[PDB]
Amino acid sequence: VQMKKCTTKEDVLEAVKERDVKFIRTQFTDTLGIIKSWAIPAEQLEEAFENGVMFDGSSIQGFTRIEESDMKLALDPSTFRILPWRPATGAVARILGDVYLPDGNPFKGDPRYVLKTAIKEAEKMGFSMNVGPELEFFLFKLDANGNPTTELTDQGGYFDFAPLDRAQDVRRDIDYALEHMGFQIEASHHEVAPSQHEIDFRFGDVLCTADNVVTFKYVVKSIAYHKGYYASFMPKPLFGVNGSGMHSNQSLFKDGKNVFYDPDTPTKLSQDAMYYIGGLLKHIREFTAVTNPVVNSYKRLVPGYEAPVYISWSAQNRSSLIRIPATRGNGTRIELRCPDPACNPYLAFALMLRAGLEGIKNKIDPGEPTNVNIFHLSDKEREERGIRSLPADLKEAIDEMKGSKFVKEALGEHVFSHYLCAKEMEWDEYKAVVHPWELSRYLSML
Amino acid sequence: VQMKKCTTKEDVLEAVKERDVKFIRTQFTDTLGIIKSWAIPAEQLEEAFENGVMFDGSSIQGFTRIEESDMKLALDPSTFRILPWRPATGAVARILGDVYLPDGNPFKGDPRYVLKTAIKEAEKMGFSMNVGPELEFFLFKLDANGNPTTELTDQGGYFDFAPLDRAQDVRRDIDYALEHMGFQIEASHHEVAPSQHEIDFRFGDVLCTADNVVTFKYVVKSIAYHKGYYASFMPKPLFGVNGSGMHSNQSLFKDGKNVFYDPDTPTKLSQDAMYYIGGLLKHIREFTAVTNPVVNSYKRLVPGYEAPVYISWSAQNRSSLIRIPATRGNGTRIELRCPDPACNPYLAFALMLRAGLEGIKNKIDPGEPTNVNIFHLSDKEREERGIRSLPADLKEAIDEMKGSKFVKEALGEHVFSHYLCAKEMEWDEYKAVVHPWELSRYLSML
Amino acid sequence: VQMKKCTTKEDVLEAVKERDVKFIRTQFTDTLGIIKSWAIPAEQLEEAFENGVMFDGSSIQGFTRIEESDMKLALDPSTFRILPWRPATGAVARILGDVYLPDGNPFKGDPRYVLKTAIKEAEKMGFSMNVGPELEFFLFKLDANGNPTTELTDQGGYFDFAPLDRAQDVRRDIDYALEHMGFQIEASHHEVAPSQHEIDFRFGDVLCTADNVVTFKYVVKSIAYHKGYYASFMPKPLFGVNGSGMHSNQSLFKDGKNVFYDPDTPTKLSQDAMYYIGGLLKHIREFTAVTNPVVNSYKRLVPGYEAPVYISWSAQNRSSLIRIPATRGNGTRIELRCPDPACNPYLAFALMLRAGLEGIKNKIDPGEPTNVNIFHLSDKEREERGIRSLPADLKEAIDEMKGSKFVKEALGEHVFSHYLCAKEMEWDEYKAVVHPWELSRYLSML
Amino acid sequence: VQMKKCTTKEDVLEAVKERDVKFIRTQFTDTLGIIKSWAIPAEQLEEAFENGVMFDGSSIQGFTRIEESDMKLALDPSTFRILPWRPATGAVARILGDVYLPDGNPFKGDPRYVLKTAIKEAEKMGFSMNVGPELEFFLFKLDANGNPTTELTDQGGYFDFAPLDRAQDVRRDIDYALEHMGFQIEASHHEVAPSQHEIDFRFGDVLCTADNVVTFKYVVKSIAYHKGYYASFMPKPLFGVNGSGMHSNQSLFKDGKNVFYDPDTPTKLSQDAMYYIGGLLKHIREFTAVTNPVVNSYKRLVPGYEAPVYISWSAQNRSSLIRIPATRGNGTRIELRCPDPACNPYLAFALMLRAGLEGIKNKIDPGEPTNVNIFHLSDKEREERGIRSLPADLKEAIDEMKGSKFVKEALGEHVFSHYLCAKEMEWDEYKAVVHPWELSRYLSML
Ligand SMILES: O=C(O)CCC(=O)C(=O)O
Ligand SMILES: O=C(O)CCC(=O)C(=O)O
Ligand SMILES: O=C(O)CCC(=O)C(=O)O
Ligand SMILES: O=C(O)CCC(=O)C(=O)O
Repeated sequence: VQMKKCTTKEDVLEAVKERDVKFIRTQFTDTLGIIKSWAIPAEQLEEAFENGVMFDGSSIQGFTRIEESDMKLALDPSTFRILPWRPATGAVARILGDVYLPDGNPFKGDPRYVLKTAIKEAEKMGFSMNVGPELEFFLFKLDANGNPTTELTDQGGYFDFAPLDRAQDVRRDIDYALEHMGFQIEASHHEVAPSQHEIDFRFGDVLCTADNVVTFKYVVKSIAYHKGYYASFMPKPLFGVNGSGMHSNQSLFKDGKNVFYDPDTPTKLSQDAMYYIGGLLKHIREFTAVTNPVVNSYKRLVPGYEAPVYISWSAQNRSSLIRIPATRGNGTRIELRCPDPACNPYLAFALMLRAGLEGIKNKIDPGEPTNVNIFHLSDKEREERGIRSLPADLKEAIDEMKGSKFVKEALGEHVFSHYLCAKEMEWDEYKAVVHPWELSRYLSML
Repeated sequence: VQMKKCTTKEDVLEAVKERDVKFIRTQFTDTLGIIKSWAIPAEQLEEAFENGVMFDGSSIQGFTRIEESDMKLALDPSTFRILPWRPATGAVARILGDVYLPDGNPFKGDPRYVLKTAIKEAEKMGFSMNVGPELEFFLFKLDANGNPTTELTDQGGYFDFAPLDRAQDVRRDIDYALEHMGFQIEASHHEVAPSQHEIDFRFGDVLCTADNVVTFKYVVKSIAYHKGYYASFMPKPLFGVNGSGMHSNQSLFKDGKNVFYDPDTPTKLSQDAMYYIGGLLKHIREFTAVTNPVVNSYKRLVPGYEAPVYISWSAQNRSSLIRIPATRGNGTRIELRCPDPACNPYLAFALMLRAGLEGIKNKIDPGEPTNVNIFHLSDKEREERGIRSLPADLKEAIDEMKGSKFVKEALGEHVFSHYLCAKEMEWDEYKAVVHPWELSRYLSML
Repeated sequence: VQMKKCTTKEDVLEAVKERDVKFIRTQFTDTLGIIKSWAIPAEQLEEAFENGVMFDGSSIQGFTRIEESDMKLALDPSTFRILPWRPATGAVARILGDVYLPDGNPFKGDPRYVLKTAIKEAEKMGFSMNVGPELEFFLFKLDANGNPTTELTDQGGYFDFAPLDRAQDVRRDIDYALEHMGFQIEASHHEVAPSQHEIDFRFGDVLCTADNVVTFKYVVKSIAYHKGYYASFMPKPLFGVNGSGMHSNQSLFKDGKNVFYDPDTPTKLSQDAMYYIGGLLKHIREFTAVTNPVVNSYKRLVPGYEAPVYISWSAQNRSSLIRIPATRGNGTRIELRCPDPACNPYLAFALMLRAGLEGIKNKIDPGEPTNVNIFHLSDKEREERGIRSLPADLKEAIDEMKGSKFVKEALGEHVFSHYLCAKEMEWDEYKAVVHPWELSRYLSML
Repeated sequence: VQMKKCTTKEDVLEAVKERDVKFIRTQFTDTLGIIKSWAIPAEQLEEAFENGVMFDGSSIQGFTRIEESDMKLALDPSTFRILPWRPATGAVARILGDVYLPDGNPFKGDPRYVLKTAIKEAEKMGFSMNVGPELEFFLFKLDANGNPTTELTDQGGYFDFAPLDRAQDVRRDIDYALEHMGFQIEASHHEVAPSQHEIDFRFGDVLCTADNVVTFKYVVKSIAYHKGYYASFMPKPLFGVNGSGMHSNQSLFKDGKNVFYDPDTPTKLSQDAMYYIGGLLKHIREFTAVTNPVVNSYKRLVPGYEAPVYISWSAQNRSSLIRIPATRGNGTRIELRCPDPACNPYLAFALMLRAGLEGIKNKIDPGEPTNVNIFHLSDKEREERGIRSLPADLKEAIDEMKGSKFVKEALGEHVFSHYLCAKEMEWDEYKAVVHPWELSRYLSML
């Protein structure tokens, strides 16, 4: 909206000049998926495009150590975007960058570098990945200090209207801001859980899509904050209601044609689509710790009637792990329903790409589709069907990822080790906490 | 104290007559270790000694189903005891009983029956078990309604005096009450954690010891309640301070001689003592779910510098799972340090007895003792020494117990299945709870 | 009072029988001077007198490690005393003990053992030390929960009467209790600071005197607690008013004669008295960390007009480190004014004894006495007189103690190392704290 | 911005006339680094440029005595700057000045005079100093009366975005104001600690740089105040989070060439750079009391994992005292990381310049660089490498500065004596305070 997407640094400089841009937010994503930002003046942008932007990486989790901590951000001109919630006079813009070592080599601990490596691996087989993510978030009230709470903003449900849904203005302003940041909005609605909302944007290439995921998260948070609300991408902030997931629709392309499409097959799906699904189902347990990164992710991913915890695929069944929407042609896609919006999109999308590529290369059969309600099935029926489960908690997923040579190869040694160390520290802190539930259950019994 | 221990029902009736006993609390222990009590008049005691006391078992957890729920309690006269905190005029007494089916057979789901079966198994090899348990409990404040809290009664530490320890009167009254119930007090002190106390009573035969454990728990709770306090036997009611365990000292006897003693050996320990330790260490993972029954038990049993989570044995080392106090002769005993006071003493003591008997029968070598501080060791050093760990949470211990044929054989099918079902329901409820820790950690990040 | 002091275990057993003693508090002092107590029944006292009382030493600070943590307390019958604030029916008594290793050897980390070693060293030269300590304490209010505060109980001053001093009843009950515990009270009064009081008891042999110091501290604390007050032995609980010290009057005896007395000298002081003063003045900097153990001790020991921070000796001058009261004959004594009631009396008295013995053995001249008000002197005047200062804070005293071979020899390796480690941890925690004084001084200015 | 930097008094008068400037804030820096300001009308500015501005120096700390207290401020036209937060109509401008005695001689107690003396000393050897300081500050809430607090404005961390960082508007307005006051902003971001922010401006000549440091501090404070916040340059306002330092990047120049650069050397550093580092490392202990002036500075400078307390140098290691950024050519610089923003920039920069000049003149070898994480090293490993430590507290640094003839020569007798006297009074007041930490630690124990 009102600003054509720049491709080169010259277009970025012209846009900075003509849109009265004064501050440039040089941005990158850390290992755990948190956006890292610092502001440089627009006068320094020409020097930043040539020499990079130097920063200390020892204060960034998963990055370099304190002994060798100097790092450089190489700005990507195509990611240049003006923030619409910032003032228009002396405008503020963001540029995403790639993290580099001072010797000119890319930082292998950069998640964007991991996604680029997965993209290069796909291109070596002639494949290009398109990802359409569906992010759910909660809008909660802020307290008197403007700090986040879990207080509900409405008691609405799925597709609710009227004053049952009380965030039409917030979703409207989010949609406007996203269109200003180059998003193509498709739909926006109230989700199943109270105060839960989904805003769908158009799919794109996987690198641009992961950039869009981190951008979408911080844009939604900023717009919610300026209206007096808090936007939460916690997987399960509230008990008893629906959690927030990130349904990941993915499609493969080769020579301009959708790889997953085959008009000759009765199901209109190619053998390569089945191989991609088989690789995803084979490897999903090994990087559930990445697609579902936090302890709360497994408060969302509990067996029940909501969470895609059962490893399976189907066409229309929404109780299966993998869903294949009936769209055919260039729109043929595979939806992974396990991940939540707390995951690092670069690492998660890279790992799904690598799992699908491994399935295609090794010709992994996905098995028979599960067309029944797996939630209504019992453990005996699921055991007879061979329907396995995702890791039940963060420790189990850490253990699954630790022994995975596939995840270690796909992520690189730095990302693998630092991610596992951070998750291990998080679980070790969590596992010692005496929760109020235990006091309510045991104190007056024991 | 003041009442000689009755052995026959005639002695019980004489004591009821001469001590003005009006109410008899017929008591038993349920599957999870909770004392179950109801009061009959002393006039009905003569009929209750011949026909038993009939009760409904469908309202007792782990007991019979609602279709066949009539149950009979067969009173054991040796357990007759007058409660000292109850009024002396129209005195109140308790009798423990064995649960029987209406057809005259013992209820196989009775934990006391399980312990008696373990005792019979030991006697078939000529062994008799003596157990000395060391129970820790917390003394918390009561609220305005007299309900339990976790509010500290003092900030004292181990062996603290003065007003640093603020429960000398409560411990004094508990000691008096326990001596009235036939306990032989050995020591009483403030424990390591704030508001934590240990009262040690003399060892005895394992059946009387388990009776003493349940009696001690409810006596401490009653005495604390009448002084305006709450006695908590929760394994870990507070974070950051010491949890409460139940160190289980056990000794075996045959022909009047301590089996674990051997004056000829350099370490003054018989080969049967080593076999008992080997069986305990081999099987302890399979009934950690019994010795540590609740979710909070594994908030106590965390790797660190306090909890005996590492499967090992030693003589003086208190970082080992099994300790051998230097007492020899008839006082030679083996101390298991994993269990907490929330466990069912009948099932726990029966399982330790059966594990030790399996070790003696199969000549299981316990391996080399670990004389170093295992807490100061790293995971690499513990892996090099082969030092295994106890189950990290209740789910892992449930899984370990489920596949154990030893635990299933020792407990019987009814106790095994009902205990596992109750623990599974407990963990399934716990695992879905969104804790305030997750809100504090993730809400303003995600 | 009413109970003649027992000397043998038979006398103790007779006193237990005839005074209805039911609970025995087996007591000892840890490395930092804190009384450690646990209660055994009086029925176990005969066995405890023969085999000792076993306890875990790993939970006691400065004691053994967790790998070899079994310890035995050898009860001292002469220390047997009935606590008067405890009920008379089912009376409670205390017995102090010596800590022994299980192999029958004394524990070298026991402070009582350190004092006994100092006594043996003095006896090898024919000397016996008598110590008269003068303890000051504060009387503060209890809060609603009965926890310590610093709220003043009165605004009185030195030797104040009327309702200016509001603790005549507390001092009266303390005096009664102390007389019941074998103390010979000499005087009791309100001290200089508000809510500050001094109760003087008769001197005695140094081992009995240190026993009396720890006994006095916990007796005063208990009596204050039962009247709704808190007795604080903090060196400096309040700023701007007088701190609490422990003036240590010491006298040496040989062949029944006071060593420090000489009727032929003009000052009526023997050369051995001057040698003792010289040794004390030479070594006092090396164990100031023992006589003044905590950080708050040096908030008392600040240069000013109250604290004896200047290393000097004199006869009547109370601004000197060492004061010689004009009493002569058998009452000739040397008063060390630096220590506070927070010190371990066993270690402190042992170190003063060893410093004086080193002065006598090495013939150390104490120099000229300082008969002027050293507080009114300037730093230049004190520098010309050669008047050195005590360590300014706990860190400086720790550093002085570290390099002292005299203190290491006098305390033994275990006590030296563990005491220094505890003090180092205490100072390392203290030195990082951002105090509210810094916020008041710097926040609005920097 | 919008006002070209004046060089002569004629340019200042023209700017005053054309910008409607009515009030001139004649400003100077006192001995401890606090800006001292008073307002004269712009009509008096022509007379002030000729005769100076008379003021009373007895009310300024570190300045003249009350007997001879008349002082004159000689205005520096190059420092003329219009304050942007003051009204534009009847504009308010500042002029920095040099403090002079009435006899026309410069006041030797003026810190700006000390820096000018250091500059003259450097120019006598042909050197010119360029300093780039990196200042960290905290943004705290104001109370109801607009007084400073320590209440956090956000819980963000290093390089945080979104509403995690809640001070983008404050940083934006600070950047605008600094650009108005002649600063060239380079970067601005949220720092590691919560509510902590860093704004980087371009380096310059050392005199202009120290002027910029004091200007930056009061500009940040004014802008924060007008938005309802408090800007704190306190070294360690909060415990457990990162403190605020002032990393001092310095470069030397001779004949237009960076002295520290040498293309022939393998490390691209001249021998003079090593000499400068050696002089800095040799003398840093002697003026740590200047670079770290307050008691709180050593609550920041504690051994740990954050503070540069270990005397060492390296290239990329951020655990070293001295860092050498990889920039070469004219950008070669040496970063001293010990100082905090509470220091007097004139005295601090003068002392770093003099230490480096002494290193160059005396050919002081800096030793081997320390390329390992010194924070992860133990005291034994640091002692084997000869890695010394900075003074642990303000008293130790005062004692180090007392015996330094280098600091006395570099600062002059007046500044040296008055600075030491002020620091001595500060420490003497601090050392007597009974802190609440001591009450929490000792009151219930002693
Ligand atoms: O309801 C929404 O999703 C926001 C868009 C909209 O329809 C509106 O502006 O009300
Ligand atoms: O302190 C205790 O353990 C209770 C027994 C006792 O010594 C007392 O009565 O005070
Ligand atoms: O005032 C005192 O020290 C207590 C003793 C006394 O004189 C009294 O009982 O009032
Ligand atoms: O965030 C900042 O450092 C302030 C500058 C900026 O980017 C803005 O105006 O938002």
